[PDB]
Amino acid sequence: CPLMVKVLDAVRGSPAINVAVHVFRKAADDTWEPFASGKTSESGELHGLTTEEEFVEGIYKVEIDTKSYWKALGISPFHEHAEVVFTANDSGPRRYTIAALLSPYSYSTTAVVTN
Amino acid sequence: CPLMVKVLDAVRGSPAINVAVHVFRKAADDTWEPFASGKTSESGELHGLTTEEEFVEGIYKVEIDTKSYWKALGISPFHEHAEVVFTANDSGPRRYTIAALLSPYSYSTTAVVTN
Amino acid sequence: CPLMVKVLDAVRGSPAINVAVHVFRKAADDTWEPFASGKTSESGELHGLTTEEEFVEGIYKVEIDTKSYWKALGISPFHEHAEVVFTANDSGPRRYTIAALLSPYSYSTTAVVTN
Amino acid sequence: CPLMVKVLDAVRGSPAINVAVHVFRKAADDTWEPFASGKTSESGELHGLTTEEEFVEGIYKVEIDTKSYWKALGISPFHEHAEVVFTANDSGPRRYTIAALLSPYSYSTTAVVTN
Repeated sequence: CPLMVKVLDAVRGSPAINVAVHVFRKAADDTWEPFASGKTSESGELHGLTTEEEFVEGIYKVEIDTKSYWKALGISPFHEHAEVVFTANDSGPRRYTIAALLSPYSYSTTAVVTN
Repeated sequence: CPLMVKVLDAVRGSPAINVAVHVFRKAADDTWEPFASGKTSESGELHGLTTEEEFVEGIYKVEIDTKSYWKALGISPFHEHAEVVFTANDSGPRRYTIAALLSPYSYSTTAVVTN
Repeated sequence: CPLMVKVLDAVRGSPAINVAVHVFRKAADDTWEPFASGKTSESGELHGLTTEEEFVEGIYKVEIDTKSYWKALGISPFHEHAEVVFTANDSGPRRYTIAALLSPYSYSTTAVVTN
Repeated sequence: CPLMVKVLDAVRGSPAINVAVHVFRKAADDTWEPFASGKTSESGELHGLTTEEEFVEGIYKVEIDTKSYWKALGISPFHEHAEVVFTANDSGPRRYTIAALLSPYSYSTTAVVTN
C-alpha cells in the first residue's frame, strides 16, 4: 500500500484498535478535499486507504481521531485529533507509513518513507 | 500567561529558535480564525500570545512551522508543520504549555496544564 | 517470537539498519547476565533473540547501541545507548515488542505487550 | 547548574512530581559509582545535582524511578525505570538538561545542551 497508518496506545502498551482516520488532500483552491478514510484494525494498522494511481503528488493531511478513541475507553484526553500534514510523491511515488503513539495529554508521530 | 509554546530540536539538542507559531480559534462555521502568533525566542519559548480575558473556551489549533525551521538549518524535513488541536476547558488548570519535540521525520507534542 | 526489537531513524524516516542490541537478565546476585544479542535487519527488526523456553520471568535490560549506529553514519550523538529495563513474564508468558525511535539528541521507546 | 533533569507526565499533562532520580558516573572498572540524586519538585525539575568543579568529563547514567511514580498514581507501568546514559563533553555547551516524557508503556528522553 502506498499509504499505511499505524497507531499504538502508550497507556496500555497495545495497538490502538478501531481508531478513525481521515485523509485529506489540499486542492488548487487551498481547501482540504476528502481523500480517503478508514479505521485501525485489531493490530492498530490501517491499510488499503488508497492506490498508486489515486495517490498523486500533493499536500496531504492525515487526521487521527484520538479524542473518540480515548472517550470510548472512558478517558477525557487533551487533543481533538492528531494531524499529520506532509507533501507526498514530490520526487516520484513513495510508500509512506504514518505511525502515531497515543497518550491522553501527548502524542508522537513518525513517518517511514520507502522507495 | 494562559498559553505558552516551547519547541525543542532533537537533532541538535537545543531549543528550536525563531520558529513561527500560529494559533487559530475555530469559528461557528468550522473555519479557523487567526487568534495569535509569534516566533520562538532563544530559549525555544513563545510567551505573551494571549490574555486570560481573550482566551475563552473553544477549539484551538497551534500550527508550528517546522518545515521553515529545518530548511534554515539546511536539513530536509517531512512535515509541512506540526498541528496541535485542543479544546480549552476552564474546569481544568488555567495555564497551558504546548511543548513540541522536533525531528526531521517525527515530532511529539505534550500539553502541560497547571495551576 | 516472545521478544522482538524494532528501531526507526527519525532523521531519515527509515528503519535503523544494522543496530546492535544486547539483552541482559538480572541474576539472583543482582548482576546483569548476558541473555541474547543481535543486529537489526534491513527492516529495522530483530527477531529470533530468544525462545518461549529460555525467556523466563525476570528483570531484563535491552541495550540498543545507538551511538555506534550514529557514528557509522558520520554523526556525533548524545547518548551512549538506549536502555530499556522491564520485568517480563511476571503473570505468565507474554510477547514483547520493544520499539525505539532514534534522533541524535533524543530517543523514544515503547513496549507493545500481547497475550 | 551543569546538570538538570525535567520530567513530564503524558497521562495527566503535568510535571511529574516527587520522582526519584539517581545519577551515576562510570568507574575505571566499568561499575557505576553513585554521583548525585534527588526528587523532582512541584515543577517536575531537579536542580542542584552537581557543580561545574565536580561534573568532569565521563560517562554518566541518569536513572529515573518511573515505576514508583506510576505506582503512587495507582497506574500499572511497564518499565522498572528510565535510563539515560551519555558522555559529558567539555567541547560542547556547558549546561545539560535531561528531559523525560513519561507514559506507562513508553517514554522519551531528550538532551538540551546550551551555553
